[PDB]
Amino acid sequence: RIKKISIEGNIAAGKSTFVNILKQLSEDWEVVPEPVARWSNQKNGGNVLQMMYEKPERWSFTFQTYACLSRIRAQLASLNGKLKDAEKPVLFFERSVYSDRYIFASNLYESESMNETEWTIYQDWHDWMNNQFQSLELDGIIYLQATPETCLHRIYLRGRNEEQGIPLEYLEKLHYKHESWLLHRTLKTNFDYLQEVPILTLDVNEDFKDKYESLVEKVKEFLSTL
Amino acid sequence: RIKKISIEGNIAAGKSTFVNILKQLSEDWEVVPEPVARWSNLTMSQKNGGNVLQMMYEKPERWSFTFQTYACLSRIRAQLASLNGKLKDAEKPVLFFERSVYSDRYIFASNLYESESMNETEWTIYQDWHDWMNNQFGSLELDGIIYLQATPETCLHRIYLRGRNEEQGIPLEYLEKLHYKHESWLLHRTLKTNFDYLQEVPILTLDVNEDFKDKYESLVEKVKEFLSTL
Ligand SMILES: O=c1ccn([C@@H]2O[C@H](COP(=O)(O)OP(=O)(O)O)[C@@H](O)[C@H]2O)c(=O)[nH]1
Ligand SMILES: O=c1ccn([C@@H]2O[C@H](COP(=O)(O)OP(=O)(O)O)[C@@H](O)[C@H]2O)c(=O)[nH]1
Ligand SMILES: Nc1nc2c(ncn2COCCO)c(=O)[nH]1
Ligand SMILES: Nc1nc2c(ncn2COCCO)c(=O)[nH]1
Repeated sequence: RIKKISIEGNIAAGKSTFVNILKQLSEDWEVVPEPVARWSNQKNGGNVLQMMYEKPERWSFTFQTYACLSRIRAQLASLNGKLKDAEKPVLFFERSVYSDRYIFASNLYESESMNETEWTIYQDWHDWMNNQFQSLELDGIIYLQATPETCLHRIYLRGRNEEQGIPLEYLEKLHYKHESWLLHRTLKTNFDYLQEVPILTLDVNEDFKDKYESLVEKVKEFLSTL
Repeated sequence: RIKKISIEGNIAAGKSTFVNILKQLSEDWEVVPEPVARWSNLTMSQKNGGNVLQMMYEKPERWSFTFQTYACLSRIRAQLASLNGKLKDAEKPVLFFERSVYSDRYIFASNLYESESMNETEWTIYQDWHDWMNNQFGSLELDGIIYLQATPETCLHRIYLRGRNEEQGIPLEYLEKLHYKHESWLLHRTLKTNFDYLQEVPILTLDVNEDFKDKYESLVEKVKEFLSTL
């Protein structure tokens, strides 16, 4: 019954900003915040992130596993309780277990922070988790598209250190992974329904926090197409 | 309708012998062997288990979390497939599980945490991964437990007897630790778990010290005695 739409975007692209604004506009509009963000600054979540920063080749499996499990737990609790009640309920997933795997876990394998066996076991469990703990299927995706330069700027326009603004080439790689997944629909996934799911792309390069009506108009009619 | 019964015991107790004896006796009895015994000797599962088995023997404080999480998932999958994917049919259906999600957690994992092969974060993560899942999925709760009790010396003797290498045995001291953990769970019942039907689950304890390959009738009789009380 409850509508489910994940917000996607590269690091610091403006998802939390967008999702916090989106939730304020309707009592029908509810959100599930991303577990990774806020693990920075429960105890298990602080630890893995720091070690993962300190040494990605040791903790990427452990981290990627606990993050996807945290997201699933979170997304069930606001589904099996929160808002509805509501007349036309929509639940905005701040990121998803698809970008958990096909963006972040995948990048870590590709910079050799997980070896082949970590990454196959991860990819196996992923299926088994999504298949057992089913009704998480998205009806739409909203992609907040931005240039890697904008995100580089926005990481700086936030709070750098502790997190820091990493390489621009690291942002380009996640950019091209986001573009290849959401803009071009070429990434092949085990979850067949994804090819048959609507995507709203949003050029978020221009600043929006005090001027976002045009973005919400696009979101409201995208919602109407569902 | 299916009875779910675990076969537990120290390493080289003869769990795998015993379960392979019980499967030959009754049409209503079936076996779910150790996913982890098929990783000693083409299905990425075996490719992955094969690889995480050796890495673990080569570096336990690097690999304990990954091995333990993988073993438990594989066992959960094997229990789910055997169960609602078998013979029923059957008059008095019984499924023996060779070990359980519970030896995985309170024998092996806990032992690895006590030995610094997992840090606090890992052990805590493992535990809420195990807590969450065996409540979400797990049908696999048990109608009973059978306790095959041997001494660590019989166990080390039998480790030697089996095959060794990539499975191996070595320390008599380690077997002693595991042997002690099984008593607290299954014989004194002082080991309190995160599962409260388990403080109260019926437990059959079979002394398997003396070889039972050619003399198993009295043990099988007790099992039968035990099942028809469940
Ligand atoms: O239109 C925008 C969107 C974001 N930001 C800033 O960029 C930083 C990162 O944005 P956010 O946390 O929302 O990014 P996320 O990682 O959640 O996508 C924050 O300081 C925002 O204030 C901005 O100045 N204008
Ligand atoms: O009554 C017995 C039971 C066990 N074995 C041998 O003990 C070894 C270890 O047994 P198993 O692998 O079944 O022990 P498990 O790990 O399954 O408890 C094997 O080589 C068995 O053939 C034996 O000689 N006599
Ligand atoms: N959303 C998300 N972020 C991750 C993951 N792994 C590492 N990060 C880094 O998060 C900080 C930037 O979003 C993951 O699996 N999901
Ligand atoms: N059956 C089983 N064997 C394990 C496990 N972990 C390691 N091994 C292999 O045995 C050596 C440690 O006792 C486990 O969780 N289950």
